[PDB]
Amino acid sequence: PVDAQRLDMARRRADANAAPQPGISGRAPAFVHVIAFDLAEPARAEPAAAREGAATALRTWAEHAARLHADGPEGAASAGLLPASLMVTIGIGGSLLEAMDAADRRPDALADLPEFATDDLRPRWCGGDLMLQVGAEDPMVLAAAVDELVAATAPTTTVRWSLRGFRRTAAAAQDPDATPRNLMGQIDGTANPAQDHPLFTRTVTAPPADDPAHAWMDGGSYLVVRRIRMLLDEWRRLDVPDRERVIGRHLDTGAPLGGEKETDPVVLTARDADGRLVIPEDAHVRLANPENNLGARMVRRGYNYDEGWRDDGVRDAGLLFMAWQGNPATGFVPVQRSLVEQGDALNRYTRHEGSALFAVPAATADRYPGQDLVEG
Amino acid sequence: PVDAQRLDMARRRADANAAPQPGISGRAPAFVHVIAFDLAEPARAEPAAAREGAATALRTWAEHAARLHADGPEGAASAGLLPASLMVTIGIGGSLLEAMDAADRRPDALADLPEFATDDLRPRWCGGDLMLQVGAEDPMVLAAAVDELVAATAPTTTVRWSLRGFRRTAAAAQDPDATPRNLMGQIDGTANPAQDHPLFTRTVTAPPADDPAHAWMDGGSYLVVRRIRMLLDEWRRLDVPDRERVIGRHLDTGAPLGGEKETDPVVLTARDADGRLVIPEDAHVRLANPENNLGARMVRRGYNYDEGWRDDGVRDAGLLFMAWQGNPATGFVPVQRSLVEQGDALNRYTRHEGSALFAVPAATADRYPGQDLVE
Ligand code: HEM
Ligand code: HEM
Repeated sequence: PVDAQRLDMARRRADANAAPQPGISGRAPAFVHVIAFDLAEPARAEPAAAREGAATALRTWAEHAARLHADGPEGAASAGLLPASLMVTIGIGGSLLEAMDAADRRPDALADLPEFATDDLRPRWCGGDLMLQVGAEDPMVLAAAVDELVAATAPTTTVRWSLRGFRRTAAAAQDPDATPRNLMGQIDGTANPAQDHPLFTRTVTAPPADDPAHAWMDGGSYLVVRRIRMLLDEWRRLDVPDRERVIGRHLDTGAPLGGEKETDPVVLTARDADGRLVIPEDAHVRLANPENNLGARMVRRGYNYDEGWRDDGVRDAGLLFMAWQGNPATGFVPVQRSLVEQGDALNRYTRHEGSALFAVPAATADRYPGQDLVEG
Repeated sequence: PVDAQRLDMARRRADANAAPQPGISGRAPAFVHVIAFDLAEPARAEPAAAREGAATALRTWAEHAARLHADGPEGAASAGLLPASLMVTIGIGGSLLEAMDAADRRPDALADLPEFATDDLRPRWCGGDLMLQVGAEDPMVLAAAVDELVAATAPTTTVRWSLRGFRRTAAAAQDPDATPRNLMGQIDGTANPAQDHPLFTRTVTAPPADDPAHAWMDGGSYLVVRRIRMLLDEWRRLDVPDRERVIGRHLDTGAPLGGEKETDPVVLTARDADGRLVIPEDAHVRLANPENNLGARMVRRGYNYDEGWRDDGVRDAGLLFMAWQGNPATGFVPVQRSLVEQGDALNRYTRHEGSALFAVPAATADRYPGQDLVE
């Protein structure tokens, strides 16, 4: 009975009608490949050519996504494989609008992210004119889809940066409904709004614009990507109770400190007999709580990444962090401000090395994502 | 019915007693992480310290391997996961013996690989004193096991290079028993000797040494690893028939050209009505055939890798090639010489960018791999 649950993600097709696009709601597949692209020159250097280039890329990816969602990848590489929940998300960067001389079409929510004091960003791992998020429950299905999509729009597009990520597969999960863990061992995702709830929808969806020139993003979502390296050598030096105090939750059960189940509320007022706070003043979940951030909320849909070791022998692995929200100004941005400015204990164990913001529009029946922008 | 088949690799434990070590025979898990290590510099520049460091690393990995095989990874990262066929292989490079001032313990089979004319090797991605091959049907189980093993022997060891690879998962396979494909779309593994038969064992197993100094490798196997980049952009320009001519087999069925089924024997004498060879004179499978190589053969147990795009724009993806044999001189080496010297049609679509040779000793009772050598 759990056996069908364990096979379900590999067996089924994704819901291609998921809003605003696939890759946000629903069960997340075990594998992801996030790819940021720039428009190639000299098309990018002339606004009319850039608009034409954007149209070409966005339409082409939308056409292939339709076929991939319905039939899977074309190649022999994916022959004999099940659909594996293959899903394609298409996004647009603020710099695309700049290249098209279309700053008047740029919603306030697409403003560049602030610099933060803890940033350790590599410029070539940041930003991008365009984005594909490709996901699947199988890495061969995924690689075939990725190669197809990237080759389809060459040479009008060029890859700027990309990163592959994973979670545990449903097939190897004792409970395929359990929330996934990250490479620090932590259950990661608990506080996300439930998939049922209207709260999920309110959290990820952009409210209608007051300016009609910005309305192409009505019903869309914004994605903030952060490539966050984990300092696992330093992390391993900590005993379990200290690791738990960095976050504010138990490692084994995922329960808040002071609680007993993963789903128990995080009680931030709880004190010991001697007056000490049970969850420390610098605990991650204390500083990230919506109540500490003017009500700010997001859906975190991240993946683990493992890129081995760098030339100095330091581990290059971490969290491919992905936050979805209707407006970064009331989602990622204030929360990240709190983590940085209020001294999140997790700061000392992490390094943000890549970053991007993308607008992910909703497209009607017979249109491609961004068609309202490019043809408007 | 096939449902249980699809779940089996994720559900089961690996056979910890597989010979000479796990990771060579048996069903291969969907994920691999190959890690090459060097002794750290305190340990390495003095033979007495190097011998101590080698014993420490090999014993520790063996102890952890036993626990991993039995109960899975310790860490919370793999909590709530099934065993996923987790398996650990431990290997030794010739350079370890040099560091230990034990060069005369190196069997002939551990001699450095030749340079080949097509080599495009980056030094940072070649060699190593020591090797771990860690495999599992799940990437989270794999990553937890890897983090445990690498941490266990730090700082006596340091990572020199590593590469992660994948195959299709059993869970997503229409037929979990079908042979896996590579990123060029080709069925890959067909001509490997069958596992339940004498030829497989003769092919992978080092025969007993003439001299006690080399007996530590009796019954072991040798791994040749090659990181082979595929020129996939160039490959895509070819139509299907021309792709098939590069290899000598059909893409859809995996049959030899001229045949109907994957398992049909290759007919290297066949010609068409024009007098044209059915399998091209430079087809990969023609040049790689044991009878073009005085009987040389090997067991190929490779994985696909995907490392995105380099700064120069090139797609960094391909085949993590892994050949197992009792002696590289009667396996990988003479075959590679043929592919290079006779102009394999596949050469122009591939670049060998990393390479290593490791000795993988036979496991015994309550000893660790290499204990015969280090003690
Ligand atoms: C490698 C870096 C990070 C790690 C390991 C991490 C880990 C965690 C963990 C274990 C939890 C508790 C379980 C849960 O509710 O999901 C959590 C909660 C949370 N994190 Fe992070 N996180 C990281 C980065 C970030 C960043 C950059 C942000 C936003 C800017 C963020 C925002 C949040 C939020 C909003 C919660 C839920 C708070 C609540 O309402 O209880 N996290 N994180
Ligand atoms: C990216 C590089 C390579 C690719 C894509 C590739 C692919 C293939 C394919 C598709 C086959 C036919 C199916 C099979 O029998 O497995 C094959 C056969 C074979 N390959 Fe390769 N190969 C590569 C590199 C090598 C290298 C470097 C060697 C040895 C030095 C090698 C040795 C062999 C052998 C011995 C066979 C079986 C020949 C026979 O007895 O029929 N391959 N390879």
